[PDB]
Amino acid sequence: MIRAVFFDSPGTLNSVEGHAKMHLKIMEEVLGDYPLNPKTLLDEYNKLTREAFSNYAGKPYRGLRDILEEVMRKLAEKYGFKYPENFWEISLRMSQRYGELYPEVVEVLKSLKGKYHVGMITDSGTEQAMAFLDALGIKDLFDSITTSEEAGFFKPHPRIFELALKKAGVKGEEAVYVGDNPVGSKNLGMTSILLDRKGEKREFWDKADFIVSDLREVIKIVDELNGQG
Ligand SMILES: *CC(=O)c1ccccc1
Repeated sequence: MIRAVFFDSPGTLNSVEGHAKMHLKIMEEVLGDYPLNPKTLLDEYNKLTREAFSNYAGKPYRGLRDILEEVMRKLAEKYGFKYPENFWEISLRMSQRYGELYPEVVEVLKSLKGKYHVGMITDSGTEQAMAFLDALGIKDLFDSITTSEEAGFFKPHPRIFELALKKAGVKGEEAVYVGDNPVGSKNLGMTSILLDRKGEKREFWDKADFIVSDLREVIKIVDELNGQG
């Protein structure tokens, strides 16, 4: 039976509303008075980060800060502005100010806790993951927190899922994974629930076992899988 529910963090938990304008403001802070359109810088940054994230999926862990600093070094060299030595801190300030959970998250996590193992699985480094959970006040809502840094590899490499299952003491067939962007979990027998809040991730629909738009649907799926629907 299903004894554990794992959440893809931060994707299933943290709102992305307004993030494009937040990232535009980061680029404005990088540039200052430099005569480059911040939207042009943002678009080029997003191209390079897309490339990097595609490259690193399934590969050994590398720190995000190192990756993003490399991207910014390349862009500063390309466009002629001074490399922002504090780019990471500029970005972190933005994420601290505007981090915000989706409105149903806390009650869903509390509804599952104690009845099922409630786990978090993330590609974030461990320090970043813990700081995220603490900033949003939900660290104690998880029974396990499993990172790419601990496993050694980024999703969708199976090691991170194997480690999460071992921490919980459950088999894959006893677990659900709620995912935001599953390029993985099913290699280990886990049941996959894709969270698609806007009904826009059709490239992931067909491999998912279930698709939901709101995490309150997760409870109802787990109940059904356990014969209590
Ligand atoms: C990217 C960005 O500005 C952000 C990310 C997470 C939380 C808040 C803001």
